[PDB]
Amino acid sequence: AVNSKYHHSCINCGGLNTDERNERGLPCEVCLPEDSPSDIYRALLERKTLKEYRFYHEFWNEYEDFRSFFKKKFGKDLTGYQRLWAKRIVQGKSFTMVAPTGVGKTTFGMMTALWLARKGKKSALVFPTVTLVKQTLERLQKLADEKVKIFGFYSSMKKEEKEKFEKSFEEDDYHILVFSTQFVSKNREKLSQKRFDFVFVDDVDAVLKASRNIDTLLMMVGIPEEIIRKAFSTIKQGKIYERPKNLKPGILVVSSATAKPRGIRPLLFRDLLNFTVGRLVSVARNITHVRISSRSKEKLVELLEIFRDGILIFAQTEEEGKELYEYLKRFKFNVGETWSEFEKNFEDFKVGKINILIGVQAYYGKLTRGVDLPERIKYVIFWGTPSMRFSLELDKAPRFVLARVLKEMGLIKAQENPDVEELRKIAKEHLTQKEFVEKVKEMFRGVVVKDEDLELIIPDVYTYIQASGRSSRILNGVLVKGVSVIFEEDEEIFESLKTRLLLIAEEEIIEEAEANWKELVHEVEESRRRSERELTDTSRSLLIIVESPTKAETLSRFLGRASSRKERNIIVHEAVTGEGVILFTATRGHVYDLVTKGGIHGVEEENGKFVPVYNSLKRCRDCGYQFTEDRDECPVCSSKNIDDKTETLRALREISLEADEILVATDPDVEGEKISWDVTQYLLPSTRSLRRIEMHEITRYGFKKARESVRFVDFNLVKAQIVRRVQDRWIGFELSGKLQKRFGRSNLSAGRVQSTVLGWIVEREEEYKKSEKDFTLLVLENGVNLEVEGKIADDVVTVVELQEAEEEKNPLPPYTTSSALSEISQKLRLGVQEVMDILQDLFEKGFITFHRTDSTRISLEGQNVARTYLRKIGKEDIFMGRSWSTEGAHEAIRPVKPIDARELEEMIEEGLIADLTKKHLRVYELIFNRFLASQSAAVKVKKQIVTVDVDGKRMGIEQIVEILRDGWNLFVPLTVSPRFEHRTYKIKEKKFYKKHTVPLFTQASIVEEMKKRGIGRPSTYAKIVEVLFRRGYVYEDKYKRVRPTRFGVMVYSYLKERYEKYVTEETTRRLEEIMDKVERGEEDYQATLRLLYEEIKSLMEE
Ligand SMILES: [Zn+2]
Ligand SMILES: [Zn+2]
Repeated sequence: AVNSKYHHSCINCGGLNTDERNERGLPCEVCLPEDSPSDIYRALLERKTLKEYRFYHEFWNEYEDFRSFFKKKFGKDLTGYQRLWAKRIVQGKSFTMVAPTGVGKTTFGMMTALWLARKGKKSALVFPTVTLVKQTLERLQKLADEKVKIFGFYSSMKKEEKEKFEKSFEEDDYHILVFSTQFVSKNREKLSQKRFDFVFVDDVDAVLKASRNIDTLLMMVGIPEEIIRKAFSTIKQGKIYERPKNLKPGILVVSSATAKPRGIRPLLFRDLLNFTVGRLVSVARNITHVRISSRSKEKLVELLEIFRDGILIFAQTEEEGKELYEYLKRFKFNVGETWSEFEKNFEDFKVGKINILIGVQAYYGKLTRGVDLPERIKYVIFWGTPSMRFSLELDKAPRFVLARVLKEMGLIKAQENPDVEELRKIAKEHLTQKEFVEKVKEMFRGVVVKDEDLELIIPDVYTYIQASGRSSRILNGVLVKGVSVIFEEDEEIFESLKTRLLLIAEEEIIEEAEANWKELVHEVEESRRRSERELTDTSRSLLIIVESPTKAETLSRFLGRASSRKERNIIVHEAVTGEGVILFTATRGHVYDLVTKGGIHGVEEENGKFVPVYNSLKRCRDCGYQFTEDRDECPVCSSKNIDDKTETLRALREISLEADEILVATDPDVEGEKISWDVTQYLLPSTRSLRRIEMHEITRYGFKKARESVRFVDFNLVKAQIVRRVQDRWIGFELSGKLQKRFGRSNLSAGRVQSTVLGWIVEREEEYKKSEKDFTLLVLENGVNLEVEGKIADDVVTVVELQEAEEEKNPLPPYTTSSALSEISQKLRLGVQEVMDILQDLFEKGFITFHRTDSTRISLEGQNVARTYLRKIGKEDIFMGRSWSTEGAHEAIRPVKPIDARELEEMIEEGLIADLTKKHLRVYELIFNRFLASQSAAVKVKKQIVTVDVDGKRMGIEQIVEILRDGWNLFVPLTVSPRFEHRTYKIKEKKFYKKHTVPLFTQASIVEEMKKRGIGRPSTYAKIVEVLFRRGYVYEDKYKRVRPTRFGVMVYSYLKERYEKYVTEETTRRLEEIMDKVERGEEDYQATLRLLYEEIKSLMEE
């Protein structure tokens, strides 16, 4: 409802249509001039303009024909997974059945084949075992019509039925063919020549045993052999393959894999049938982790008395597992061991004869491959933390331990490590055995180093997570609860495991006293009882539309990536959640932008109101140029390899049909709200289930609390983005157009704020030059250095006043965008834009809160991030929780996990987390330290105020002399200057120089001045600084000081000469203030466009 135009939005003719009509589902004014038609489909038919709304009307009618067919054959409605699969069947799509076991994947496959048999389409059902072939044929015969022709084949085949199947195979007088997996291998040629409309695979792993079955399956749905080899030639090369546009392949529905999809051949499905064959991911977990500080068998038996059944004890070694087994067998427990008689005691445990099963961490999962038993395992006990250990003896030290020690010492080069035995020679020829251990202790921060036993203990959080997940999974659509108890006595190992679980699984381990056992057991046993009910079905399919690929790639880490569909330009991933299925796809940036030709630089005026016209964005993948106009070739390099957002929008509408509900999860600011509306209004003519999610935190918890505050699109944020965009376009185009006539360069004005900041830099040159005053540095004996005005020839300094007070110095507030850019770029000598890129990187990778923030607010959850870190670090005494601000749409930049940069550094080297460079960790370190200081107690300090006479001038100096109690000292250093006394201090050495009191600008100080003087936004701070560098207006000298170039001075001289009242700071601040009010709904969106046009009208006149 923002009175806009979109150039490819109409759902009927694929052409231009207004924002207002798309929001109401209507096609464009050309297709349907009626504002309120009776039926849109039949209204377009009467006007003889029905073109592509026909596709959606047929899609829904054909889907509901399948739904009626399914409800007539079987007892009841489709499940949430079947609804998604049905809408992909009616579109001819191929996919993996992303769903947990026990949902009815076989039942769907039969109905799909039976439904297509009504239309005359042939299908072929494939099953791993020959028992299932006859079993499926038996169910099919009673579920099929007389006209339906079904023929089977199995190892126990009858003589008369075998020839009937083989004869009808050649005559093509069949509808459904059910045959075994071995059948495909032995009958490779006869199946490849056929073309089936539907292929159902009950078990991929059986089919994927031989690579040649992939070629057979692809040729079974009508993919030519020549295109298969051409696709394999590209995936072997490494890049992705694009299939021919006019290819009509049959449906290939396959089940999820149990084992790993090894090999590069299974990637053929991804490029020809546009779906990924991946194994199911069990990210959906409901576990309460409890830890007991002692490896005591008294509490072990007490826990087993409460649990009573479904316990899976995990010993670390076979020896101590044998010891536990003897103790438990002594207490009349029905306990089974998994080392000698594994099979008998496991199949006893599955039925219910054995209540407690004792396994060994190294080979329980290796033996149990093929049976997960979620209906039996309820409480998982861990006799000791499941950890991998390494010998710290030099002769037995692993390669990764030597890597960090020798790289810190500077002996080994940064590239690939040499032989492990070659690195062992270097360590012996430089380091002693005891020094080798002590270097590990001071560098390896994140693991556990024990000196006496010559052991390096590293908890295996991956193994803990896998063995914990055996107690909680999806049963009958219910994510059942589980309990995981760790009997770890070493606190350092427990703290190491605690932070690794938080990083990977976002789960926490409570202590024995905090756990209420009877409440946990009741939760687990009532959850299993709920699952045992019929429950009917409650699964939905949720689609999350993020804009950044980096965001979607971190969502996949806390959701799973069971499959990946290839949809035009975008990739839509799939995952299994407790609520159903979740899809998530990245938009790859903006979708729409203002055209450059219509009306006033792209904005038209109908009925006196400005209507912005948007055409889809196109990125040239070769030269990077972004353009809006519809072209075949790139306007710069004539390349036809453009990333057209028109296809991205087209894919989103096709996907929107399949999923039940859609949530546009862009960044929680005005920039992300404009993208959210552009997507939302485009999908509204195809789907009414669209809402907005605000993820300030790309995590499980940030995703959860974003959905708790679900809402619709805020048009005030949308209008605010349009006002800023139109101002930059109009001011930029007009001022650049004037500068084009004087200098000849194409793009010379990016807007009003950049010209304001440029004038600051140009006019700072004479401010700094005039401000040169003579100074003299005085070095005092037993005193600090003292800088004072020039020509000091007194040779002595006399103390006149001496005050000693005790302050409690409070810490600095947490980083906002301006604070982060100003301090991090000053400390780590980097441009503000580069710092901004690292900030955006960390936010999208789920390490810090939303970086675009103008508020120091810290949430109660965020305060607990510092408290848990201080409790781990042992300094919980110095925790002073501070909210810092009650106002703010976003809270301050802060680490979302209680993990410091050196701990993150260890995890990256170990391999737990990836994609963080050295500069990522340095920026995160500064963010972590200021945030921890902001939540740390005030440093009780003894201060001194001294009045000192220097050459007859009374100079004041204020200095800290003693720290009475440590606070945020540990995170941000606080220096203590030498104390003064009421004496005469002789001047040791005088240094005469000339220092300018008005300093030159730097990238950090420019950001500081923009915040101070009210111009700029967190979204635009670093961009404004960088554009000046990009267009050659400023440069950085030897000392990293921003100075204006000769070209930049001439350009601003022209601005101050002719158009000063538009560039002046006071007008820029006022308009930035106005646009903030438009975001809050305090100023009128159309009125401020009149305001901008009135100024622009006079800009052309001058
Ligand atoms: Zn139309
Ligand atoms: Zn190009």
